Amino acid sequence: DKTVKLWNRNGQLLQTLTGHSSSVTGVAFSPDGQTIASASDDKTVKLWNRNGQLLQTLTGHSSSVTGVAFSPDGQTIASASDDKTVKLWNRNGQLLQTLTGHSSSVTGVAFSPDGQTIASASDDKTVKLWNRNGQLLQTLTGHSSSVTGVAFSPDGQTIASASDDKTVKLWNRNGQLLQTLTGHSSSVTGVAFSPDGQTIASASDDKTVKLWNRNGQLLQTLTGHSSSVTGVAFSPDGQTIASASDDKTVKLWNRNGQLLQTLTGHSSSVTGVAFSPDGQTIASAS
Repeated sequence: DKTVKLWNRNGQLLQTLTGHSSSVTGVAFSPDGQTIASASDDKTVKLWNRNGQLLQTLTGHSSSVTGVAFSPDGQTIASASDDKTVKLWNRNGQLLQTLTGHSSSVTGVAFSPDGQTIASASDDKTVKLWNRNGQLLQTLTGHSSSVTGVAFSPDGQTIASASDDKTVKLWNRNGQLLQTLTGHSSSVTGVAFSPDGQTIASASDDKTVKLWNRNGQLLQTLTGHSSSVTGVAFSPDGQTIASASDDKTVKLWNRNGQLLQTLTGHSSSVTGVAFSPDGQTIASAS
């Protein structure tokens, strides 16, 4: 619906961020909690303040931007694009690096917890790992279809990837495949680690979030969305799970799988969700 919405944990809408000229595909909070970054099919990243207003527009990608992330220190923004690149930007919106190496669209991006490695997911079926000088360090091969999302474990030693092959895969930094999470019945659209590292959450077009242990065994299936689930996130305290869906909602769930809230207000599909660092604000992209 071309907006980002900001909500509290009780379901109350706080702000609507208007200005993108096409779909918003992803959202992230800065580590100080004051700035929100959004990615859009209009080929831009926008930076917004939590009071609801646009600060900056980062132009430069030549196709849709599919995801955005902040470094742990807040000083670098990473964006993924169908132009086959990841771009790294400073907080002035100046372009620092373009990471080239993927041979098709880049669908997601994440920073390692130490801020020194970037992971990218691509339709070329790979995850690539990079440093902040744009140098390619490793390619993770094994998915049999497009990779849709990527995340680092809190200790930084395990990478999780989501794929249209219906799996999540877990890897080390040397590119070794460690575990495959098999169980979704359609494409997996996103993956996240709990802050203690002991639960993995995955989102799927099968309309569920699944929760798994670190051996890749299914622990719970969260049912309730009425269309594809497009993203998932854990709150910083680990006590709340957020899911985004083509049913136009975000749902909030406790760790026991109980539905806590549905965030209703977007007028089209929700494509991503994020928690503020204090865990009290949720951002949704649509």
